[PDB]
Amino acid sequence: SKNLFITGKAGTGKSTFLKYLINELLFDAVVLAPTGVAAINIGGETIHSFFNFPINITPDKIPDLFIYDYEIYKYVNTIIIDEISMVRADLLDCIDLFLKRVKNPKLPFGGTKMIFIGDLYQLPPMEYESPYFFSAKVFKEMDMEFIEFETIYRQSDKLFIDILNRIRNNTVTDEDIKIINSRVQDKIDNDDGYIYITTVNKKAEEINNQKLDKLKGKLYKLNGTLKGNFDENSLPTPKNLHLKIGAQVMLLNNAPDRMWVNGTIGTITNIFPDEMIIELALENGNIVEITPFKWDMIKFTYDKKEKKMLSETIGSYTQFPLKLAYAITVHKSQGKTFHKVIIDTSRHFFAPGQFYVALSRCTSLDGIILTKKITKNSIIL
Ligand SMILES: [Mg+2]
Repeated sequence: SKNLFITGKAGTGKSTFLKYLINELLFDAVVLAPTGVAAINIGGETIHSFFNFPINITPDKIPDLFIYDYEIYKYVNTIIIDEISMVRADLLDCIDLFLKRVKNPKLPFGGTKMIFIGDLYQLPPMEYESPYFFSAKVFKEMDMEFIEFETIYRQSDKLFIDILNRIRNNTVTDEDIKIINSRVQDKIDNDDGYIYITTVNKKAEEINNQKLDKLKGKLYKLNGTLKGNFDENSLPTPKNLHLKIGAQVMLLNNAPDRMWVNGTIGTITNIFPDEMIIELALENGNIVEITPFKWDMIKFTYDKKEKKMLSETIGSYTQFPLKLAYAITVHKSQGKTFHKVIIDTSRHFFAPGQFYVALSRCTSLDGIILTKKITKNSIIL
């Protein structure tokens, strides 16, 4: 029974379709994701919580890993892992190794049927050949179906989408190494409307708190409420939300009236905390009214009464779906596009391919700025 890899985009569809899947059709399946935020966005459990993995988990640490509940996995026969590109090679082998301990040890993933959901950009054809998931030892042991389901479109408006797919296979050409330098500015208009892309959370938090500190409006300090058991390492936005008028922010939910999507940029025009309203102006002019938003933290549990897997809500987090959007790391911007992005090379290191993902996060390459030149062998993925 083959497993499945599919290439699906983080739309509202995916999230609710997965709920229908594992509630109305499948009763022996769960939905995992690599980080906490990624897990709450789609209503799943993080891989680490589902397996009670310590934070520094590694394949050799597995044989002697303590197991809280040997029984839950006996009832789990299909595992869906979303945002598969954010899973490390060694982590996927830990999952395989783990399943083999609790489930049938002679088969890959203990015999569990595995479904992987990734992005159009991250795709495949004793020591690891790369940190990316397709370099897991367990890919050797098994065969998969490949569905490029959401391949009928992409996340860029311009015609030279081709350039992204041209440096994919190291075929980045001299003829098209320029224009790629044409975007090398010297940043005369600092910075309005551009989000900086970085590699280190430290320096992204530094640029964010730079811009906020200079804005001369009063400082507002919005406090979200945590109920029950909610991991404070998976807050989509800080519990101490610091904001001012004029702040350049990002939206962290998908509007139901399709007025915005996770990643949309805006500017705060008013803050009214007694009424629990933040007003912001979008890029296309429209002013919106943002009220707080409740995220649910799930833990899968087997209901012995009904003989099906249930998503049991173990906590909640209520805060305004916003965070400072002057800067973000390449990792924390996984499902977002943006329109005005700054990729500084002078600061921030971008190993070729970390640099590619960066480029993969601007609607158009006209809304891009760089610092230094770009050669043909510095794009050798
Ligand atoms: Mg099933």
